[PDB]
Amino acid sequence: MPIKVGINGFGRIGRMVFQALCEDGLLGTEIDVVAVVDMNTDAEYFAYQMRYDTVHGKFKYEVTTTKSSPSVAKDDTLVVNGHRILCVKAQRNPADLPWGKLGVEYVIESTGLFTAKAAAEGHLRGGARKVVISAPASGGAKTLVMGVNHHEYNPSEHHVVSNASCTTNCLAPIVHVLVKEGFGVQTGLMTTIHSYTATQKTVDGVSVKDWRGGRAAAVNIIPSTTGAAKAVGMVIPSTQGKLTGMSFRVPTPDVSVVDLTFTAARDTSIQEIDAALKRASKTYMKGILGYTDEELVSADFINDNRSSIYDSKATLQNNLPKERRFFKIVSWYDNEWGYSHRVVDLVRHMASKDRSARL
Amino acid sequence: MPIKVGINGFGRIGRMVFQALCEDGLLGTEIDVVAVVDMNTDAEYFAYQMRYDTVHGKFKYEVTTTKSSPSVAKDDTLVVNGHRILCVKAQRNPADLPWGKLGVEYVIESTGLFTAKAAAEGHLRGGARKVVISAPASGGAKTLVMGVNHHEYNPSEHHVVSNASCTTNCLAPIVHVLVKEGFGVQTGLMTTIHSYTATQKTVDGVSVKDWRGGRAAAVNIIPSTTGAAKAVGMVIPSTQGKLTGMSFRVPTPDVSVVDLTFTAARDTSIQEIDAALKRASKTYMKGILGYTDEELVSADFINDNRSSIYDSKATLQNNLPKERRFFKIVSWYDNEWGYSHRVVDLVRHMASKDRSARL
Amino acid sequence: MPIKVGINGFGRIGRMVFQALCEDGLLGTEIDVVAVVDMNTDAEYFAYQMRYDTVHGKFKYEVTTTKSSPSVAKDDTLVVNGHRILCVKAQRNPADLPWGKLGVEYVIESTGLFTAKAAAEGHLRGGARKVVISAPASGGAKTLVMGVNHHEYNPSEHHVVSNASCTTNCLAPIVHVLVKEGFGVQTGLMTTIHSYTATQKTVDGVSVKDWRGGRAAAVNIIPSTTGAAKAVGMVIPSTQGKLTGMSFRVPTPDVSVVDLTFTAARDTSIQEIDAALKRASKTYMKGILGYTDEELVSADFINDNRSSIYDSKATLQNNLPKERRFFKIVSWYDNEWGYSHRVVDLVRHMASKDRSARL
Amino acid sequence: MPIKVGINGFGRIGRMVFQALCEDGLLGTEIDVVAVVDMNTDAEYFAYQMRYDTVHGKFKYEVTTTKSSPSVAKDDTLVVNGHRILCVKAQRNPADLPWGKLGVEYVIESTGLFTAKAAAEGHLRGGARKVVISAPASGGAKTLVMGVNHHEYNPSEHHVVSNASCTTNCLAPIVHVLVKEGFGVQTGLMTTIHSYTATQKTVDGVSVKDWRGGRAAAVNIIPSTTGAAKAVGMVIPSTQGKLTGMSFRVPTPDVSVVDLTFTAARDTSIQEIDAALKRASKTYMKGILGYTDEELVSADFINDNRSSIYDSKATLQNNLPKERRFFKIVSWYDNEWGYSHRVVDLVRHMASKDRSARL
Ligand SMILES: C=CC(C)(C)c1cc2cc3c(cc2oc1=O)O[C@H](C(C)(C)O)C3
Repeated sequence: MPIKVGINGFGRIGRMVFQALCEDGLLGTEIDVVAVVDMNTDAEYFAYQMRYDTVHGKFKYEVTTTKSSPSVAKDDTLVVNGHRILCVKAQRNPADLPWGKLGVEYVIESTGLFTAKAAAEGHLRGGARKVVISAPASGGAKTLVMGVNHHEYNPSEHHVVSNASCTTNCLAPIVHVLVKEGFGVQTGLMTTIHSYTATQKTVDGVSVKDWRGGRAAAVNIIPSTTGAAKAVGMVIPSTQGKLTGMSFRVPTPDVSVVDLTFTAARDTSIQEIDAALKRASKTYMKGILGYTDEELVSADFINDNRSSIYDSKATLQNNLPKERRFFKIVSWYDNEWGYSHRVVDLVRHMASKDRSARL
Repeated sequence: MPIKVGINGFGRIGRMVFQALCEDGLLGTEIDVVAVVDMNTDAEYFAYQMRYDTVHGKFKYEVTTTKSSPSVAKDDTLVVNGHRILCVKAQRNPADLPWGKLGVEYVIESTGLFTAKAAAEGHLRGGARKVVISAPASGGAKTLVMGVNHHEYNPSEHHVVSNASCTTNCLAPIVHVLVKEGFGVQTGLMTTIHSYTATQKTVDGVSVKDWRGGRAAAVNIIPSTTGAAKAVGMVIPSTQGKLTGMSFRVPTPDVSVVDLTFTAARDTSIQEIDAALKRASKTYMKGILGYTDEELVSADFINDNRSSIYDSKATLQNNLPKERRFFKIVSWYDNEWGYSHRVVDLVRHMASKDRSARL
Repeated sequence: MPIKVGINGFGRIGRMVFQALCEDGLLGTEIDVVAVVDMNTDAEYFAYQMRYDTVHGKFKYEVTTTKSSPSVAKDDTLVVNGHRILCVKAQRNPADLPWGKLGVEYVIESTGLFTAKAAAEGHLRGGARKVVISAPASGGAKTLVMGVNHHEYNPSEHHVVSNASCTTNCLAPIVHVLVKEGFGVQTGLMTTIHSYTATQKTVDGVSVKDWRGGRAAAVNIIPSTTGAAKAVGMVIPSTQGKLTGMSFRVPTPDVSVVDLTFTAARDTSIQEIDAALKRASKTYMKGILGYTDEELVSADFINDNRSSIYDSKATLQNNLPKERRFFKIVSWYDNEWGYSHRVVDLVRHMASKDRSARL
Repeated sequence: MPIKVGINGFGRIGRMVFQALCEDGLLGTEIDVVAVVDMNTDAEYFAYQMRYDTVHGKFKYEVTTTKSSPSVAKDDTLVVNGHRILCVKAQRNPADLPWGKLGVEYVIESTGLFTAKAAAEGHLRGGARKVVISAPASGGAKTLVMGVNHHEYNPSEHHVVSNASCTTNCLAPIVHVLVKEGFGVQTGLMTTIHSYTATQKTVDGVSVKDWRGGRAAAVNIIPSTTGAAKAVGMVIPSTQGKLTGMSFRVPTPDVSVVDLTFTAARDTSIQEIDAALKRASKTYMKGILGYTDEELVSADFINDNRSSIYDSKATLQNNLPKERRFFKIVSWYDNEWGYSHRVVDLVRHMASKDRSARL
């Protein structure tokens, strides 16, 4: 019985994390998804939601439904590639979930409701050993970004952790290479051109806390403040205070792009920065940061499981002739997919390090 | 002048019924809107929502927000073109609204939660006299359709009424003319190509009772069943049981089209049908059934306030040469705008009638 | 002996034919694609275009480029899993094409500029033996639809043929089943809700031969006349003069749907038609007509290779209870994709019939 | 004293220039648009194009057509507010156009074919005295931006001029205030989030000069290099070589946004830049630069006739706290509409100076 995982919340977020783990060949062999929790109990509806994705395509594993015991009123178990996964109804308090009863040690917290560390602590109270929140968190709760600071994970200090946000997983790797290769970042402003999300609205509606955010998403360019760039200060502490940014939400189904403008801490050139991103992508950042030097458009990154894919041609063509300090770096991300794979990545690293803490 | 109306539901259909009421020029004069009820009190947000509409342009009446009470909090009063409108909060049960206090007889029920007649009766119990449900109603409730059967309204029998759906308001006028002109309708199947609405999702979401309906709205053609053709059978009783249809939700912001195929009861031609539609549009259906003989696309009907706009070119060019019974009729509708007007249109109707049943 | 194919026009439909072939593992076994002819000569552009597709995803095979001879400046040769394909420069006169010089016997003509039989006959003067026109043709070219009338191909008479259109290929199989099984078709009118195409415009532009068709495509529902349903009259002679239709162009990037309404020649029921279509898809229309009984939306048909995919839940839910004559049949098609696989299928049919016709 | 205008090209940009002129109430009054020149001469089609606009709504003037003479089969004259506009046939050479004959003094060159100053100088041989190119020009044509350097117009030396691009007209007013008010620009990088335009494709098409630019426009984010920021150097020579930028083409049909990142020449703050922007907009930039402090989205700028509308909240909320040198400025533009009114503003300014010159 390998790593024992539970997913709390089985909306699009939980769903895409599950399929990211099936995609990396982890189901039933490296990770056991014991259960999934949601307010919906219709397993046939979940199976359907898992089989067809308007942007990602067709799930490649068969998904059937069954009954945990012949008593049960209706199917409550999803069967994915042979593996039985139980559906459990959602609780107001995570401390009520039957984590312990189930044998689950790691909880992927994807509901979006238990983003504060002490709210998220409830899962450990219910029997779980570790919680990975699949969004930014508050109340402290180590924020960890794979390929950037994930070695700061300390098995019994960090029980409840944040995998950050999809925008921060795109930008952090770029900033990380800029700092690690010696260019440094004195000041930087980030603009993310963002595909719509599920908190947006088909037609102008009501969004009291974000007035622009409530307007019709598929026919507008909608500005929004965002915390992703300031959040990079948690994972790359030298940048606190030096970086902030904004989003413009645009009418594409998925795939987003970061437009980073920044002043380097030493004289350099867009060419040396471009060679360092490529070198990093092939070595220490492999699987987290890639680059393209082709003429790609957003559709071409769909299903890319890298966190950040540097656009070499867009970057080399639109920077200032012989500039030594003031540069623009363009990098893409499949806002839904790379992040999901990183959630799984973070869960495995933690497990690996946890098991190591017992050796 | 008088006529006291209160809109329950200040969401998108309520503000559009409200703006439909202002554009023409009835706020305060022949109609005085006194209060609006909604789950939010922010009056400042409400004014922002009224002022900017992605599809319909900018409201052309100035709107402000003053206080009404020292001691409660911010504002709660809309001031549109010199008229004060008060925002009250919503309550689980409709018989808590101060309709008598405020002195509102006619209530435009638009929240979507009180479609069952009995719930609509609640406003009666709150001091209001008559009620117009701005959606297809149930529990029994006279379904009136301006231009078709509205003049069936009985001030003594009908207190709670439903103005049907925007789709039924586009279909029933065409069908009315086919029946009234003696073309007859033996059998018919309608297809409505409908812009996406607010019950839809930007990305693949959760939609339990309509699996297709839960899929990503602005990148898909989404088929749906609809009761709008069956509803024509309640309003034009000779078609009862002979009509049905479906919907295809497509990625456009507003404006929909009815694609009606039908078998006439006797021998005709599309040219006689076409003449008869044009002739009624200029007469007995004038203001309700309009037509176009131009090369229009759905953006050309934005803000058209007819209920149904017959496309003569599309109908004449796409029918079988020499056919006598089997016909296709195409008609457009700004699903938002036209209907909004029809609600205010109905409201006046009854005011003109039910006065003269009290007087 | 691999049949030697040449593709005139290496625009979208030519590419998609090529992709369809590689996928079926035919390239270099049953078919040798010797050359693609187009106005552009840039093999590296062709390779870019083949690699990335915004709707169909990344091409899963490796594409590289080479030089036919060292002389040649830029690459003029596409290489796919070792299969070498010469990029030849288009000619205003197809008779100057070097088909004979290349040993090409079958030309797939997909530029849309040689759809007249007499113009496409220029390929034969160039050295080809047979031409398949990948659109509706004129001047008396035999029109063949796979699974419907393709056995009417006659090797000694039919040298330039038409594979009809994508819509004709979705519609025709439905009508064939109806007519073949004895339900029959007395009258019928089709509506296609179609994804926009390359002929359309991004913003309101110029289109003097289709006024509506020049308006902005991704924000409008755009009506258009269409010869698809009438063309069914050429492939299924008994339907001549009984069927016509129209199109509505909607803002989805790919995947379309036929909304057929018809009067059957005998008394039936929707249940009986539904059962026939499913049986036929499983047997004599296998590979041509598929069905679904799932809750699918347009994106779920992307890359479906069938010509027509009958929607059983949409058909069964939106028809008249107990009706015996007047019906609605819903069927999908990936307008691009199913049709390109049929082009390939027609070519193989033709090559087998030609081989049998000589010895 | 009305000036005599001719419009070369009556495609969308020429049409929007003529609509802007009309909207400013100039038609017949200050300006005699004598004729429009295009490959189409069907006056009925131009009437239809002008009457309906998917993005800008219905023309506010009535458009009818007539014939220059009785024989004129197809009408060839457009009539707005009883002003007659002759539709003349486009020529391969501007020098062969009949401007002297017609008495045209100013030609608005909008085809995009004659952006080379010496190609646009053909109009002069045709009988015109001045040419305004409604695009960036090459070959030494003087580039004039209203509100920034338009008083550099020199009647005796500038005969063929450029009104720059819609992007340059949005940026230059912003850089112009920074420089004029003493903040200065040491270096700047601009990103424009632009609406798709008529050069893009509905589906992946052919675009040998811009590989990315040939990809499906309404479902992609499409990077593109751009000359707009560097061109700011021709209008404010002090920024020569200090500015450059890029575009991301997104699937909105109109309205774009400039996201400028720059480093100021001396310490300042985002509050002082904001106050200067706002103050210039009420004074010397009035009508050219506007601002909003409301929660606006792109559709709220449709039909805004400014060149640049500074977004105060999006600017003030998304900069680095206490920053003295490194800032972001956000400004919107209706890319069609603002620029079209600037084309007319530039002709009326040239006419006043040429008028004053002769004295
Ligand atoms: C657009 C105008 C009005 C009358 C407001 C309107 C409302 C409306 C609401 C729903 C719908 C179709 C509709 O069509 C319309 O025309 O399908 C939905 C479900 C509930 C999925 O069946 C809910």
